[PDB]
Amino acid sequence: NKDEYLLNFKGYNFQKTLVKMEVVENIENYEIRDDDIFIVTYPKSGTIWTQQILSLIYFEGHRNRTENIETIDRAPFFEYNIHKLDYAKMPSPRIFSSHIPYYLVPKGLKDKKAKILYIYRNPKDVLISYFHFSNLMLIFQNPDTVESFMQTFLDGDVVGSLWFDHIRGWYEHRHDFNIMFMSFEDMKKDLRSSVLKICSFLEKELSEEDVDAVVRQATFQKMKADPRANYEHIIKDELGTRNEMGSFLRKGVVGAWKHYLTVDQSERFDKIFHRNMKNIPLKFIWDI
Ligand SMILES: Nc1ncnc2c1ncn2[C@@H]1O[C@H](COP(=O)(O)O)[C@@H](OP(=O)(O)O)[C@H]1O
Ligand SMILES: Nc1cccc2ccccc12
Repeated sequence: NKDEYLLNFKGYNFQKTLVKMEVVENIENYEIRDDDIFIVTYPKSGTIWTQQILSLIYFEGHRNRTENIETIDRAPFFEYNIHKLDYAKMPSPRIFSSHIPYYLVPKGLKDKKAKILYIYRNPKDVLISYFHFSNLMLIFQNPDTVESFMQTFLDGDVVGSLWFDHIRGWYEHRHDFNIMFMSFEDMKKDLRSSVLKICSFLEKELSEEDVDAVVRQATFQKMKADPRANYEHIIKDELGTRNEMGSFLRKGVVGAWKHYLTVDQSERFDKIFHRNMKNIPLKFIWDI
């Protein structure tokens, strides 16, 4: 029942229907250009939000609305090329999106010239967002309850494997990469400062009004209304939805998990989280 959803490779779970083992086996020797940009996330942590943000920053047609092209074609998923784009002929600087773990990266990323932006989010909101997204999307197995999906999640039996392993392998191996770390919650709290830090790390210059436009079009409620970024057509017509009521930009709030997890589930999660993360000095926000 569960083999047809996950493709395991070196202890990591790819989405089986979207990638083939040929491309996975080819990832190690993939040509990396010295100005490539990689958005690396664990699923449901702000991937397409960051796609939108980087598209607004790097493609002035998208920012000025002279071009009307979906953000997935600006920063396509490195391992999920659902639009069948020839990544080799895409113009530099290429932007890619990916959920792969540190040890599955193309060795060209270890030359530390291509840049990596790692976006993370508190794992309880990640859990609940993944729960709803799996209920909605056909490419994922349909979970029954919150308790059962939490078990499935802490077991790593989802696309992206175990959240703790993902974030740990990326952080505990910072120095193999030219990489920055930023949190969904920080982007939620100060969008403008986060955009500025992204531009600094990517050493991309922007005028002040351009940054105003980036913040304006990357805000949740405005981006949900932007069909170039809200992924509505992609999930309805290409990837397929079980119902037709849910959306990729569901709520986008921090702290919503408190309405789904009982105190017992939360405390068990906290024990696992402390065991896995007590040494990692990343700031974590859990509410508002
Ligand atoms: N501009 C934006 N601003 C704030 N939150 C956003 C956002 N775009 C997406 N989000 C939220 O990012 C989550 C999906 O992230 P990803 O792209 O990694 O799959 C969703 O969380 P929620 O399910 O809590 O709403 C989505 O609502
Ligand atoms: N975040 C994601 C993980 C795996 C597959 C996806 C497909 C489409 C959009 C987003 C995806």
